[PDB]
Amino acid sequence: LCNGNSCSDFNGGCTHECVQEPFGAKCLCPLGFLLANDSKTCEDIDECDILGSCSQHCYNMRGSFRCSCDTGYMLESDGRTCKVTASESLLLLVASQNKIIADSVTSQVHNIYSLVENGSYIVAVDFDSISGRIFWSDATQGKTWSAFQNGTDR
Ligand SMILES: *[C@@H]1O[C@H](CO)[C@@H](O)[C@H](O)[C@H]1NC(C)=O
Repeated sequence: LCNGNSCSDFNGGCTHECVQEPFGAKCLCPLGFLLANDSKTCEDIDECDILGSCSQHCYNMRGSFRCSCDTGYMLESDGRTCKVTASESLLLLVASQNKIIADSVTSQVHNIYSLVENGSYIVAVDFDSISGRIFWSDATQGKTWSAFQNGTDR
């Protein structure tokens, strides 16, 4: 009808299998392929270009996309997500007006405990992986305090 029906006429000059539609040359494209302006020739979709394709390094492929992970990260079953190889929980330390508030949600516990409470006004927080220590700074005290993750050796 509308189109020249070239799909039926001659594969309709469609890169992918032509799909003769009553209007004419419709053609098609497999997953991960997009029709061009002629809507007959298929292109390659760069899934890596799309944000959130995978948690880590991405490799565009024909109609699909390969992804990698960090040495400390494990690729999930879906192949589009990386998860930490180490089983240790994440200690989401958050400073407070006079204390340090840390959350351990391992095994959906939501362990919210105040690691340090004898503080004037703590602003910055950081940790050392090698020594397993926690560094934080107090504005009013004007000092940089250090302690272990067990809240000791302050
Ligand atoms: C805290 O952890 C460190 C590293 O394991 C250890 O050396 C230190 O003795 C611990 N302190 C307490 C009292 O938990």
